[PDB]
Amino acid sequence: AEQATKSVLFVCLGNICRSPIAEAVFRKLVTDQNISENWRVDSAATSGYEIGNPPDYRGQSCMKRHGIPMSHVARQITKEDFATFDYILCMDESNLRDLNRKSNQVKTCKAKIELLGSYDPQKQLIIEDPYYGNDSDFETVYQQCVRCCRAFLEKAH
Repeated sequence: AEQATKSVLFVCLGNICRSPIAEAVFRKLVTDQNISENWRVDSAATSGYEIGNPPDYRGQSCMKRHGIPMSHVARQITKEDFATFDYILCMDESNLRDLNRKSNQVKTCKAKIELLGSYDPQKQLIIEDPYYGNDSDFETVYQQCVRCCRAFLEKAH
């Protein structure tokens, strides 16, 4: 069989709490759907705050609670990312302003920059930073991501 390979980059401020979860949730969805070979999935940060670090351990526990595998080393977004990805899905409006600012200094911007939450059937538009919160906040990020990723897949390019 054969088909066009699409690519999605999930983005947040530090790439330690939110985006690694979104990436891991999406990655599993496509693997369960038998279409993983058609997708290139990654996640990155708008800042250099946490470069080289594993996901927030609280997010890791949350994921294990749901049996979702998660491995990632934080990295910041690059000028190249705007040319190579079809979709750049971010968590909040601060991420969006930043991405748009960066995208405007790039020669080739192939990516469609959007809020991941714009795909939520329930309209929880923003996926808020759970860093200063606790476990329930991470479970909310997870639930939001499962809802948005499922819906995004139904309409994807």
